[PDB]
Amino acid sequence: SMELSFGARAELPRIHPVASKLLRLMQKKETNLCLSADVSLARELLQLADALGPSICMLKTHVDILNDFTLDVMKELITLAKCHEFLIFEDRKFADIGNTVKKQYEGGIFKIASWADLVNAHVVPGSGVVKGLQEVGLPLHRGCLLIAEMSSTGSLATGDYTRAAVRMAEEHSEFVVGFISGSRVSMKPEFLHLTPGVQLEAYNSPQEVIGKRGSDIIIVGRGIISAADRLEAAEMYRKAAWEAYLSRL
Amino acid sequence: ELSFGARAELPRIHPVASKLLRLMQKKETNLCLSADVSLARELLQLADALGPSICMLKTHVDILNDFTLDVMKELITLAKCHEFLIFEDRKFADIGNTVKKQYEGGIFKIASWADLVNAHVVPGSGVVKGLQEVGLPLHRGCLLIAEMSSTGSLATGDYTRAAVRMAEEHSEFVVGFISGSRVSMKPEFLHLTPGVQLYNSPQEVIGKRGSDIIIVGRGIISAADRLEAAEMYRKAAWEAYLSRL
Repeated sequence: SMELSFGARAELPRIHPVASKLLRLMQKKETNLCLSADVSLARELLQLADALGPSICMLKTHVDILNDFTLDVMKELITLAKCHEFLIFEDRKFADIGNTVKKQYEGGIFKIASWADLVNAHVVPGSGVVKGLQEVGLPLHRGCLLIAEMSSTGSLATGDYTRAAVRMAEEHSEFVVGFISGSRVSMKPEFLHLTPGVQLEAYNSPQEVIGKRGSDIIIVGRGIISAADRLEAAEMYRKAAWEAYLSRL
Repeated sequence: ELSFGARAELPRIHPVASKLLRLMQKKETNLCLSADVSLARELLQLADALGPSICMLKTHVDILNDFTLDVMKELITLAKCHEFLIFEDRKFADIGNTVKKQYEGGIFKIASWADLVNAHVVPGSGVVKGLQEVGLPLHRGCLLIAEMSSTGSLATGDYTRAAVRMAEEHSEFVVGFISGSRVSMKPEFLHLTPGVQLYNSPQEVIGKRGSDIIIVGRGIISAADRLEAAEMYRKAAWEAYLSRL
């Protein structure tokens, strides 16, 4: 008779465990916010995670720009994720053949699969990209997001491409938990939709993204603003996005 | 139809492409080694032993369990001595400040040692635009992924045409394509073809379908005698090339 809450979706029979965990945290903390940690140093990453952890459901990392990466830094981040209750999403945009991405996900110096709840992939190589990641991620109970649409000028992720991304997700629903897209690309409530939003400040508003287009999670930049202003902004943004979610219910 | 040496002297040739084409002619090689190993020692041994047989060494730095930047500085010394380009097969796909930092910074410092990198076109020209801000001052080049070798690849039809257009629009930085066949008729662009072995034979790829450089991994890397294998592939690819002049 109506739209499903995040909590209701977390109980669906075919829900992915990582999706369910995420949905329950969103419901509990009343947050739709995925914070982008686009920083170059471990101190910046950990301090941002500590300060803004309470306001977010997810922290999006790029470990390959972290100048002083170590696995110990990642362990500290995981502790913050557990203490403040958010998932870690490594925005690596895996985009190679299956045999290569398997090693890039499990191996090298980053050991991404050992700490990242979620990673994402481009679907251009075909389903082998998902298959390779799944080989590593499934035994570790990880999830994956597929990039189905993009807001950038000249994006080729439209039409049949977007439909192909959705088909891939369905073919690998033991591992793929959702999409990064500008709007809903599937009616199946087990899939999460993450969508870019306007950055924090002291068509991309939470009201349009979450309220009108029905995305689940808004991806927000940290803003070029003070820490005091950032903390205040994060809470105002969280409330606005949450209210938008409630309005659609 | 045009020789590599002649293409090296074209007016609109990119300096990196010219450098590559001249060493290809000097060494009679159009072979790119896919150095798919997880240990720094294995990477350097392959580069030393097989450097003389190849025009290019293709790396995945993010698969090395024991990466350090000193490893890549030693790789540069081998590249300079044995005369080959270093191609980091990173398949960049982000845009803006992120892709710039992924190319220049973090632990890998890719732009400091890779002559060539590659980029996807799916996000639009933002990937190339970001990379170019870093790479152009450093006299680097880029390859665009126009087709892929994998089952279910979506890099077909209009996608492939978009890649070619993007290359033409960024010819100050883009020197060619990863593709299964010739996709541009402009001789200033190089074509590199993945998954070559023994349709994926050197003679088909280079001899009939018009690609320039074969990328070979397992056929050399897992061979009982790697140097013998490398020369075998080099000779096959080079003869395929001469066959079409």
